[PDB]
Amino acid sequence: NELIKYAKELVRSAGKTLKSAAMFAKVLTPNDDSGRHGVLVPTEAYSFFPDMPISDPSQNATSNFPAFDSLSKTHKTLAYKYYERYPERRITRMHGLLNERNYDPRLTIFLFARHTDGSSGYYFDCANSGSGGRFEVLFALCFGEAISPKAGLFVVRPI
DNA sequence: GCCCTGGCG
DNA sequence: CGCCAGGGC
Repeated sequence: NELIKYAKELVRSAGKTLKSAAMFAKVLTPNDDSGRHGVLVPTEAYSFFPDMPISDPSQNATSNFPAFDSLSKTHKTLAYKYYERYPERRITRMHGLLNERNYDPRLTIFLFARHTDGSSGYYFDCANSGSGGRFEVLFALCFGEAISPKAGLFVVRPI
């Protein structure tokens, strides 16, 4: 299974071994980027991310969460933003690869894994369609070979 | 780098 | 909702 091999490889790159995992993968829309606009989180994907209490829906809120950045192979802190005026939620502080706009389509993959040692954690990977890019291979693993990539398209599902 | 807030169909 | 947009520091 090419998706399971990928997920296991991503966890092992952080020095853990995968017990189980969930994935949220999103083909970005042109407005999305690393954080000036962030990656907009579809409502159906809120439950994939950590609980962020919104104590007052009339006020902005913000949470951090740790995530292993696959491109840099280092642990990072992402920001999970609630902006009340829309209302909507964004991820920001992602890898700067996402800022380059001339190589669409772009993909983000988030993986939440339970580890065999009883720990758990988030993982992030991303890609575009430029020369040497990884969009096609990653899109095929997350979504299959039969469906068309489409800006905004996303999947949330167990591994 | 990441903040925040204007807007649209 | 899903998405477009842009100035501040």
